[PDB]
Amino acid sequence: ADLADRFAELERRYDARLGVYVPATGTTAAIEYRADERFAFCSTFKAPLVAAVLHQNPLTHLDKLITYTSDDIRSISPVAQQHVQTGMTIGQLCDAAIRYSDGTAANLLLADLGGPGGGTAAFTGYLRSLGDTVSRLDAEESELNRDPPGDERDTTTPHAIALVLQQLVLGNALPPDKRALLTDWMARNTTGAKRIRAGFPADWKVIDKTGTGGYGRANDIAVVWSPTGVPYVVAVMSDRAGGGYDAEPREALLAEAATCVAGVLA
Repeated sequence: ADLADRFAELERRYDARLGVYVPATGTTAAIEYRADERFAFCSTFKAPLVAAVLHQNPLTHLDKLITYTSDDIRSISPVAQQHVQTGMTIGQLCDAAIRYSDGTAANLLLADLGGPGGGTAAFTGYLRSLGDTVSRLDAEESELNRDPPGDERDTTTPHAIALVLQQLVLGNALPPDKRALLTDWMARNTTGAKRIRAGFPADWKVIDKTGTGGYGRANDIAVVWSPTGVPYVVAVMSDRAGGGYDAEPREALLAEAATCVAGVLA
């Protein structure tokens, strides 16, 4: 059989474009479907963003209090908009940016990295340092990404983001103490239950970071561990460019793609 045929059937059933990459391992072949096509990051960048902040600072930095105002609340910010009067530490911002996909938290972390484009250049440079020549972040988050499909800004590929996540969570891009923080925040994400997690059996561990936007955009990037403790990186991206800027994102597409992947890996 050919797994690519089954992904193609998902595209036709959901009226969508689907991108998948699972890196090869010591025991398995790579899974790749539109893996070198660009898809919007949406909030999936927030996981490597936290890595960038961890990489460039001692862990004492997580205690630094960041203050901000109600006028700094941009895009969907479930945590930050409750803490305007207190502020939030860098560690709390990392937590919110991953686990609640918090936009303001991410924008404050980008500012913490520094420089032109409100930290977006610095973030892209971090990805370049991990061997990613493809991905780019170009703007702070002011809304969920509903920019036209033709705009390359704020895009990655399943292949590129998967290999970034591989190095961050499973490789040696971060020292163990920093790696643990990233892993735990993704492990306790609150936004991903209906995506990759929904396609893997309950005895597999799943850690993830979602993204969702206009033009039917729905993404999930994950690391999964089998019931015997073998890890795999799974990146699934999707959009519906022909359905208009307000095309509905389909979490179920990601869940079914992940089920297809689990069938290969189990």
